[PDB]
Amino acid sequence: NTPKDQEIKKLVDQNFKPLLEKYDVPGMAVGVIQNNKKYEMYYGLQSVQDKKAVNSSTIFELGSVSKLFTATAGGYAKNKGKISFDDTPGKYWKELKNTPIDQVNLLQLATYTSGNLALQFPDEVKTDQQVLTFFKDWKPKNSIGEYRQYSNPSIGLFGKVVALSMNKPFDQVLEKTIFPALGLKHSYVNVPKTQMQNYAFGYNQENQPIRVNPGPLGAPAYGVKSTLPDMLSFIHANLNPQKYPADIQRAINETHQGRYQVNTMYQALGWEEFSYPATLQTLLDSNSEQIVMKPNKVTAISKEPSVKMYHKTGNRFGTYVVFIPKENIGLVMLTNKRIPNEERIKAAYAVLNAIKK
Repeated sequence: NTPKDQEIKKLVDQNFKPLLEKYDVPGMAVGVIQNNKKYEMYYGLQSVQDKKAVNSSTIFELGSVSKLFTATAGGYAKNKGKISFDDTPGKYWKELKNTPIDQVNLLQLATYTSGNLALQFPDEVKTDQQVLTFFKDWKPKNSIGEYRQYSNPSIGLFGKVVALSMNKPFDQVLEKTIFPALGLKHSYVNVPKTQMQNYAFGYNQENQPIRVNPGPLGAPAYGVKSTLPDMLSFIHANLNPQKYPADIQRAINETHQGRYQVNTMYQALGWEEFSYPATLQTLLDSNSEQIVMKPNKVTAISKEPSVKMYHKTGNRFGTYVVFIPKENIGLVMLTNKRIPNEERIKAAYAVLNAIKK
């Protein structure tokens, strides 16, 4: 292969490969896209029990990186006039009309500022019916819009609303509208029978294979599955939205707009945004316990940074994606085992700082 193929292989071998042994991770796929050329590295096993090696067809669970697709769907719906971000959920989910949650707008749900939604639903909320009841019974706490608390229920409700506004279930929004618009071929909410042989098992902390369908409203928060080639295409779309038809181009661009600031992090739709270059500490701070687990006061912005970069981490979901528009480069890491977020961020930082222009 080319000098570039070899260079990138060396950097990934040096920075990502050692994580497999360190965290006993069965399988990993790492991809780089630079100047619209894709570079794919595969390690280890898609399935331990089957001795099936990870390859370009291997479908991984994206975990929280799923939220980037929910964000894109929301951007799509907004730019087709199907929703306004100033709307409230009861406009679409009619059973929520004239309940307190109908005082929170869609942008606030998408960006985690309702003021009273935690990382997960309560343990007892297990079914679709129960999720609706939960939202009807909800009451505010922190001033709406003022505090960010990273939240699966919050973006789940956003996703449900987006689906309602497009008159189809969320899985169909992604599988029939958004994935095809992005040119993705093996990305799914529900992996079909024909692709099960390619679907990596996830592995818990005891090295046992786990496979569940998402909980109620779970799909918009953590329910997407994809391959490394598809994820590199998704990064390409984020790096070059102008090359795509207007409806999806406008959707992608919508996800890049910072909506508020928490210290050095700007919250966009799905994506976290930073002034570029971001220090390693800035990137690490974005995924600290303080930021991920606790409420933090937001500050309004009048402007985004002049030069930007974006990332998202995907807890058995070892996923990470990052891109830098100015350098026309991005990186994707997929694994089927938990790896601390800080290790993902550090490895990607080393690679992106070292790759030749």
